Amino acid sequence: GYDKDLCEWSMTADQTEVETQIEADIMNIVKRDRPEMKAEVQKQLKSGGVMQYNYVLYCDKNFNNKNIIAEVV
Ligand SMILES: [Cl-]
Ligand SMILES: [Cl-]
Ligand SMILES: [Cl-]
Repeated sequence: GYDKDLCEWSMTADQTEVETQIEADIMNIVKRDRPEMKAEVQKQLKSGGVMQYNYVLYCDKNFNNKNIIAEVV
C-alpha cells in the first residue's frame, strides 16, 4: 500500500523503530485477514527479517497489503 504518513516516517526513523512498526503491521494484517497463518508468518518474519517489506507495505500504491501473507511465505 501507499501511505504518505508511514512512507515518509519510515524513510528517516531508526531501524529498530521501523522494524517494530512493520512487524506489528504484518501480524495485524494476519490477524484481520488470515488469522490461521499467524504461526507460519511469525516464524518466517523471525527467520528472514522484516525490513525488506518496507517499500511494498507503505510506499507502493499497487500492492494490496492483504497479499503480504503470500509475500512472506
Ligand atoms: Cl501531504
Ligand atoms: Cl493511493
Ligand atoms: Cl496465503
